[PDB]
Amino acid sequence: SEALKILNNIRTLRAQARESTLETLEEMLEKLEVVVNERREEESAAAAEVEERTRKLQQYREMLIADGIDPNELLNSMAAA
Amino acid sequence: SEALKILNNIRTLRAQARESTLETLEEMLEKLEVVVNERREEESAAAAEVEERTRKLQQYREMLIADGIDPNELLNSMAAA
Repeated sequence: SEALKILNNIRTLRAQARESTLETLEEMLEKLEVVVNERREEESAAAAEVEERTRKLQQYREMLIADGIDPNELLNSMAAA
Repeated sequence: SEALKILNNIRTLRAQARESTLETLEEMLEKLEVVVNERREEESAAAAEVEERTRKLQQYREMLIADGIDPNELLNSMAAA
């Protein structure tokens, strides 16, 4: 990328910044800023969606062994019926 | 059976029955009827304890499904960790 290239670098920015009135920058930040969250969303969203799943395993791992249940055999018991 | 095989037929029972005094008879039913409970328990046992095991394979199918879970993969999941 050619744009992002520069928007990662302060001194380079400050420069290309002098170019435009606050009005722009300020407004156009707001813009960036949302995009960001827009991601911070998907990210934090699929975070729960996942971990949550595997937490179930821990508990099942437990509730199976807690009801004594052996792993292998029993899994099939519910895999064929 | 040589023995019991006959005691299946009232007629015939009624028969080798005339022979003894209810005194005894009375008393030997006592005997038997207990013996049957001797079993009644053992049996009434394993059933419960078996319908018990299988019963959770109800609550689990119902929980897997109820937590939107494909058995297949998820079986192996807890198997490795």
